[PDB]
Amino acid sequence: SELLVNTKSGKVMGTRVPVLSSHISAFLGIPFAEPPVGNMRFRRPEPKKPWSGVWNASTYPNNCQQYVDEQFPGFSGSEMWNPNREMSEDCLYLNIWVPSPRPKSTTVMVWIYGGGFYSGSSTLDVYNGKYLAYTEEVVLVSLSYRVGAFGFLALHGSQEAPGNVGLLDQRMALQWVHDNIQFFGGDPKTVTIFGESAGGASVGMHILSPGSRDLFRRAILQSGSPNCPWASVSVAEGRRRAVELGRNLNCNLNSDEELIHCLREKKPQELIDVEWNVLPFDSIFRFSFVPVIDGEFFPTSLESMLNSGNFKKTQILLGVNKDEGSFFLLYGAPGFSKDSESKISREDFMSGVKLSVPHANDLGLDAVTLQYTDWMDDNNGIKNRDGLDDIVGDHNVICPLMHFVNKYTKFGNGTYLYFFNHRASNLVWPEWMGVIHGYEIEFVFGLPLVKELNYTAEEEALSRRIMHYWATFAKTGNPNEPHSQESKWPLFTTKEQKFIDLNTEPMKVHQRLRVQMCVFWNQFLPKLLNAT
Amino acid sequence: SELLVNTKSGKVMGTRVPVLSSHISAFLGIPFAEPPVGNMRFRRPEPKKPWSGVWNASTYPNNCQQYVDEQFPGFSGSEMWNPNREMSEDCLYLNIWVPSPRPKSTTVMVWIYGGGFYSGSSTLDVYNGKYLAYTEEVVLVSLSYRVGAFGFLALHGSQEAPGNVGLLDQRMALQWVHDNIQFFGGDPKTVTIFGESAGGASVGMHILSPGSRDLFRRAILQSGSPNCPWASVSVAEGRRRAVELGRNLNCNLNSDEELIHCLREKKPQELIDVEWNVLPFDSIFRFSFVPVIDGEFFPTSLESMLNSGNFKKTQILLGVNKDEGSFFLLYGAPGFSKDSESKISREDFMSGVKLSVPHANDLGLDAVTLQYTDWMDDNNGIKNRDGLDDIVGDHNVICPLMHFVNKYTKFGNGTYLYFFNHRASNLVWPEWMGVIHGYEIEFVFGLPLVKELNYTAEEEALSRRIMHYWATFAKTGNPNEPSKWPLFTTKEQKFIDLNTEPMKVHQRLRVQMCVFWNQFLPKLLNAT
Ligand SMILES: *[C@@H]1O[C@H](CO)[C@@H](O)[C@H](O)[C@H]1NC(C)=O
Ligand SMILES: *[C@@H]1O[C@H](CO)[C@@H](O)[C@H](O)[C@H]1NC(C)=O
Ligand SMILES: *[C@@H]1O[C@H](CO)[C@@H](O)[C@H](O)[C@H]1NC(C)=O
Ligand SMILES: *[C@@H]1O[C@H](CO)[C@@H](O)[C@H](O)[C@H]1NC(C)=O
Ligand SMILES: *[C@](C)(O)CCC[N+](C)(C)C
Ligand SMILES: *[C@](C)(O)CCC[N+](C)(C)C
Ligand SMILES: C[C@H](O)CCC[N+](C)(C)C
Ligand SMILES: C[C@H](O)CCC[N+](C)(C)C
Ligand SMILES: [Cl-]
Ligand SMILES: [Cl-]
Ligand SMILES: [Cl-]
Ligand SMILES: [Cl-]
Repeated sequence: SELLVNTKSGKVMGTRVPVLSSHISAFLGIPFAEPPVGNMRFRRPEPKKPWSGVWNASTYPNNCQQYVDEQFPGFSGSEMWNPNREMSEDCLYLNIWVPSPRPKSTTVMVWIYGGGFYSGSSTLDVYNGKYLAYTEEVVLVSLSYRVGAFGFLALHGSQEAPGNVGLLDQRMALQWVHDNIQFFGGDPKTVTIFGESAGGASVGMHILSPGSRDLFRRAILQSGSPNCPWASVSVAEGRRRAVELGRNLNCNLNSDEELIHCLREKKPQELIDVEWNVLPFDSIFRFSFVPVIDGEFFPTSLESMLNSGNFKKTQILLGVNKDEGSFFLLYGAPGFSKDSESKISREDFMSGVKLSVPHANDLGLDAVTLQYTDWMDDNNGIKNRDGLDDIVGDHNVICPLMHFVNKYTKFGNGTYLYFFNHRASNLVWPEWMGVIHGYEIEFVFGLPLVKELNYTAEEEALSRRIMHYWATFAKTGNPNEPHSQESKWPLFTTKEQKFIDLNTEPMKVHQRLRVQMCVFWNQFLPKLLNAT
Repeated sequence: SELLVNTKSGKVMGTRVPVLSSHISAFLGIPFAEPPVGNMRFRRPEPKKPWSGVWNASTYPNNCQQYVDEQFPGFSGSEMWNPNREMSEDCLYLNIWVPSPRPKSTTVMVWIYGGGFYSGSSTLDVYNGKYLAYTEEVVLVSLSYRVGAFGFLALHGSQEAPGNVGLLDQRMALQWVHDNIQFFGGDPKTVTIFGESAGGASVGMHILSPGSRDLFRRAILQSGSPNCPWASVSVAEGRRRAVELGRNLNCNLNSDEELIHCLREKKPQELIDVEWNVLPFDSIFRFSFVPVIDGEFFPTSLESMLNSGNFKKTQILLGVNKDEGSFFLLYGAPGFSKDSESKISREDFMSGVKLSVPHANDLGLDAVTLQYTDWMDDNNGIKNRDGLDDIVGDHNVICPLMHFVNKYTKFGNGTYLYFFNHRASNLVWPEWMGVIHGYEIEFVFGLPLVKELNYTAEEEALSRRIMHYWATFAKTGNPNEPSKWPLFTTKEQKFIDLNTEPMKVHQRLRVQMCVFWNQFLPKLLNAT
């Protein structure tokens, strides 16, 4: 019985799911931790205790409690990222797709959804793992972790709300794959962890954290890295926000114990409703509760760890999308609209930069402005719009990732960098937004392979080669297949710093992805803000 | 006689000179002040006392005492700027070229040579005023003024060496023209002063000085403005440098009188020998003795004066050359040579910027570096060379002039801006230096009009339209006669290229870099 598997915690019963004229096995909603409810809220996850009988694993599980986006009701472009299942604090489950017949000991890929650490689900349609697992014959795992206050509230010192529990939820799911995936036909010695945005930052954090290192073989980071400005906060800022949350709910602030006890008596939706009120300034691409540099999950500052090579040394494949910042400008910056060309006046441009670099002083602001302003034509609405898009994307995603890739490669054993710049022919978002943050995921999971989705033939071929790059990399540590005729994705080296564009046109090799801007963001601006 | 003129100080006998198969009158070496020698060194100029008899004005006068460039002996490119006659402290004279027959109340143009305030002569071949005076039929005057310590040693408080005497010398020459040009066929009410580099900065300073304003009608500034970073120092820096001069010569530094008396006993060449030893940093495009903001010649800071509109309001015609910085990189920056392409390594680039912005801190240097480095190819020697070239030109000439043009236009009565970017065909300097600082002068003075100089027919035509723009402007306030050189406005900020090709109108001359040098950097250095 392919569907009846017995794990270390009890038996589980999957289901036969159809896929591209064929079929595969699916195990949906398998628990890997105890429900972090009641007195468990904010606390480190605990291993799921053994159960008797057969666990029905044929339906998706609940999604964690989170802020839901209602900016555009009925609009698929945004609602495809919202929970598609009932939310509940009892959400620590994982899904698995296994080729049929069951492989013996094949490659395993574990997906970690993104969503700024304040949202995300393992059950979205865009994350349906059946297409990838089937086409590349890999065992695909989809995990989950607590988001928002529930997974990242941090009061350093306390053991009730220590912080980073969401990262620990992820670790426990990987520990489960390590101990049980063999029963599903996967080789636990060859597991690749891959994620996008907050997911990509997570993958990068496991690479740095000593406690996660032995739980996976290789890693793929898509549009996200550990050192991003939004991916973490100090213990001090974490406490400030934690104490600010209590104040917003008239909580007793006399002690961590009383504060935490107060926050535990509250209903999920009560914490969520005030979540954004704890932020330092008016801003965009900034999230209230994220990982904290505690000295535990993270030994020392992320920067010193990268400079000293204190991290798992292996092969990594990572990259970014052409327009990482448009999605966030649309939601929180003046002048942007989904139903318009969004030409930004000079006044709105200024407001946007302030919004994008909230931590900067007046001098740092002038520096940013000058760096992205064409003074021969400053009132050009289009240049001002695209300018802000580049600012937001470079500061928050692209440049932090380049910093990471350059630091990593000095110690790693094989780096591959990509630049995704293909605008899907069926995108429901406006043309000015370009290649949007997160829209490369549908190609990674093979959505283009299904006819009724209406992707072009060239997009299907692109999807097929991207999945092949990902899987092959997962299996061997090299996205290329030896002695093959197709163009080769070259290694990224400290010297030549090569990378390829990922699109429907023949491969192109480039060098130094946005070096000019990243020098500004990674070297110059910090020195400037550090002055006084 | 057409050559014998009676001025308010005495008679002068000129000389009939040949010019382009014709002739004109020339009155060379006319004294406009008393010889500033002996106890008069460092002191304000005093008017030339009347003389009996006829003053022989047939030959050029002596040039003032100055540092002489001996970097390239025999090489015409550098020597054409050196004194072409005996140097002496008694050097306050002027030259005049009058068309023949003597016109009536015609337009007058007064030339003020450049040279960083440490050098220059009115007698240089390239400043021969006969071609311009004849061709455009104007009375051309070229004056002289003390340079170096002799003309700019500043010891605010003292009246034996108060500072700015070189500018005061220029003022006395203009005053002299104001009272005597009429006797030469010139119109004292229609005088245009023009000069290059330090000469351009001087013109700008007269526009700002209350005591100079009534001495001229219009102004032309070529590659220089009063606000350039090298054109002036504070009273404190002036005194510090002055005292360091004494120290270098082992002078009594107990008081100003003692210091001055000591410095007045030294031979001219002794001072000149240690002149460069008083600069505060290792640098380029920086000079020891320059004008000082004393509160007298200059009421308040140049900036506050520019913002409040406290200055002469008239028409101005100013501009710059395409490669203002190459000449100074060649003399003081590592990696540069006259006999090679001069590809600049990365290390030399870094050395260069530090040399170019001596006052900036490390953050400021990184700012300049990032602003001029193409990181997709930083080890490119040609790009590093051109970057340093632009750095020196933008910081010292182009951007300070643009800041001036924008401030002046808000209160002025007409601005005309130009960008000179034509490379002379007979230039003796290497190609990497491009359109060099000061080489537009030869075009302004009509040198291309003489065959023996081997210029191209296209360049001669260029020289003719430049001389006509300059002259027509001087006489009406508009370079165009009734392609038109558009007026520069606060709104459109238009300017024209000046070359052998049909005119082209542009807008915002190097606005990107000048926003960096006029707004960002200043603010950054003040904050850190
Ligand atoms: C498992 O759940 C699915 C979906 O409701 C159902 O079809 C199936 O019969 C269940 N299996 C059992 C017997 O629990
Ligand atoms: C990875 O490590 C192996 C063994 O240490 C070495 O042979 C190989 O060259 C390395 N690969 C890269 C690209 O660093
Ligand atoms: C004026 O001086 C020149 C040069 O010394 C001399 O040739 C000329 O004869 C003098 N003028 C006269 C004729 O007195
Ligand atoms: C110059 O001033 C006159 C008289 O005030 C004025 O009529 C004219 O418009 C001004 N010209 C310019 C270009 O400012
Ligand atoms: C990243 C900040 O985690 C953002 C991911 C957001 N979606 C919309 C692509 C899921
Ligand atoms: C200006 C700094 O006064 C420099 C003038 C240089 N020459 C060589 C053109 C005289
Ligand atoms: C990234 C995102 O759309 C933020 C959610 C909107 N606010 C901050 C207004 C609640
Ligand atoms: C351009 C010029 O001759 C610079 C002056 C050179 N030193 C300092 C050596 C005297
Ligand atoms: Cl970088
Ligand atoms: Cl001749
Ligand atoms: Cl001589
Ligand atoms: Cl105007």
